[PDB]
Amino acid sequence: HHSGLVKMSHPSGDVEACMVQVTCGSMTLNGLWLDNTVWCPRHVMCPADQLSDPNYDALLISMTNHSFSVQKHANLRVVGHAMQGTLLKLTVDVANPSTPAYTFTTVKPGAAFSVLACYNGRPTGTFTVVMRPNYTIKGSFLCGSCGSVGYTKEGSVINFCYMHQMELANGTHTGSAFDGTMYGAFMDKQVHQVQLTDKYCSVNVVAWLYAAILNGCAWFVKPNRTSVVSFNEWALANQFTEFVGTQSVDMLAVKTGVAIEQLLYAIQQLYTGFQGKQILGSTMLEDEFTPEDVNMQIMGVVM
Amino acid sequence: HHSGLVKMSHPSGDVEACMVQVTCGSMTLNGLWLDNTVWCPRHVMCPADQLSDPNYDALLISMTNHSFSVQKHANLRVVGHAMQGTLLKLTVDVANPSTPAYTFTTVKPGAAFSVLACYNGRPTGTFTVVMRPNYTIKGSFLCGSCGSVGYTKEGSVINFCYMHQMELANGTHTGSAFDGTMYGAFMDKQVHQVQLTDKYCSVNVVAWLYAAILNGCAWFVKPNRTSVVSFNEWALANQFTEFVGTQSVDMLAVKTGVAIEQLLYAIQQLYTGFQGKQILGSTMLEDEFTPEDVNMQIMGVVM
Ligand SMILES: *[C@@H](O)[C@H](C[C@@H]1CCNC1=O)NC(=O)[C@H](CC(C)C)NC(=O)OC[C@H]1C[C@@H]1C1CCC(F)(F)CC1
Ligand SMILES: *[C@@H](O)[C@H](C[C@@H]1CCNC1=O)NC(=O)[C@H](CC(C)C)NC(=O)OC[C@H]1C[C@@H]1C1CCC(F)(F)CC1
Repeated sequence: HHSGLVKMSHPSGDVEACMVQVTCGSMTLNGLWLDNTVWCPRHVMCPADQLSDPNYDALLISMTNHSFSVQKHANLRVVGHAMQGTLLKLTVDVANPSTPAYTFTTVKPGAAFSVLACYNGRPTGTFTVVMRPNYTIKGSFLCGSCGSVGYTKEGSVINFCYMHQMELANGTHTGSAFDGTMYGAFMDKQVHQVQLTDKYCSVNVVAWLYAAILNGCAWFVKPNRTSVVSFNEWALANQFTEFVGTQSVDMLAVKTGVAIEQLLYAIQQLYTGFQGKQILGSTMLEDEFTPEDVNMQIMGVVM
Repeated sequence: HHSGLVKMSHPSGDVEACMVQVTCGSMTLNGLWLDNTVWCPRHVMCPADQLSDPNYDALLISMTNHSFSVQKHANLRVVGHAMQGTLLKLTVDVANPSTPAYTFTTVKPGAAFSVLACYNGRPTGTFTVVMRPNYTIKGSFLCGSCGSVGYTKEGSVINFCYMHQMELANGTHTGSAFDGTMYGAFMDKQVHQVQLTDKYCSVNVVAWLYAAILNGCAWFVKPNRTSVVSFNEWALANQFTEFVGTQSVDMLAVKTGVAIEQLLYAIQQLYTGFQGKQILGSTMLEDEFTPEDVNMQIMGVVM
């Protein structure tokens, strides 16, 4: 009756030890301290009368090293400063003694990551989200949360993928990769911005339907099959992502004995209606769990 | 369109530094190391041929101090051992140098807490759950997760409320308070056990309907009111908890200008059907968010 699925985040201790507070006299937000570097959103340089159309190149030239105040909850003297896209790269006199093994990587639509929400450099909560097909996330962020970071963990290595920047008109959120790009077409300017349509993440729905089978729920499984190619043509007219299978999904097909194409056909039928039935206690398709989530939490398999 | 509500856990770093591995030669599970004490489930003493009907008093007498192996990922020499209800209280030679300020407290149905899931003493994930009215939680726990701990945080103080013990036939979970009692009527014996009916947590549904209003969603609000007394009589015949208002809920009534009794009436009407409409993207009543969750994540208010 219970799927055994929860929104599961990584333990956050490693990342908590990397969070600092950064201020410029106007805004206060959070930075990520690794080795001798502190990363933070560049709109820390903005006075609040210019958040709608800043000239960041000019604001940056106007700063010097002691323009930036970096504190831990210590004071970290800034000895170098630079701008990469929508992030600042501050250089500090002290190497973080608790720097974890880490990489920077970009997360793809449908993938889950863990977020450490911070205010004034103080971590206050953790949660997990999936990158939506329109490069937003359905987060929980208030004023002062910018600089909060998202990350995945492979083994002992932390793969930082997100630095929080802003909220959109519809309540969702977006931010930067650590190459300084914003996800999607977004700009770090407090103005109305076009928003791309969101879509169902077809791979994650398939994962969820497998999770239902692994919990004894399979009324929706019929011998009928939709091929991947046919499903993807259907997908395009129904605001579903195109499906791309993975080894993680294949393992789920092996364990249950149910082929991907059976579940692609089931999504097509379920999209038009659950006929009053429930799947894992839901009457709507669920796309916030990944194949890796289902393999890990139900089957006991990382990879 | 997006509620700004996520399942939000506490940052887990403080508790990660307290987790150890405990073994007796049969089972390996997790313990919680605070000052000179290590807490762990008592069925670490069981050989796997006796998990269905152990004699814990006799197993305990049969143990000595070096029967228990406690390791951190160190070795902590056990110098004392005792049993409190369904937990063991091991005394070790070394005080945990990172013991947080803490209390032990019991969590009540409807209240949310954070869980650190651990295997072999290694923290592997964090998530948050509400204690169901039948004293289970809808967790994510596999073999070797016993000893994983649940906790709330008031200020800097960690209020430990849960040590994981077992899974039930229906996929939900339960465990001990740190006074050694199991929640509800449950026993730490691997046998079939009666399960109490679960119910909607009426206070948390009200919280959720307030969260909808705070996000511009209020079609369900009518001038009609159901008094608390009348709602609670209704509650008893419909598998809802009886409603008990709090200051947290009152603040939500103040902010929105919508009285509790309007929402009690709305639950009664919504219970019988959403008439095809959605609330915060859901066609079912939602009871996994507390008034404190809505105050914190949407309104910015702790208390
Ligand atoms: C961190 O500094 C801060 C986090 C935001 C604040 C509230 N929730 C969050 O996630 N970031 C900002 O305040 C940024 C700063 C810019 C220079 C990038 N701005 C916003 O997030 O603005 C809030 C948008 C929802 C407001 C609004 C924007 C104009 C509009 F389009 F017309 C209507 C929507
Ligand atoms: C930690 O040691 C372990 C965590 C469990 C394992 C799987 N998921 C979890 O949360 N705890 C146990 O294995 C306990 C040990 C007892 C001495 C308390 N036992 C169980 O959790 O048993 C699993 C129950 C689901 C099994 C079953 C029980 C008999 C039944 F009722 F007939 C049918 C249901």
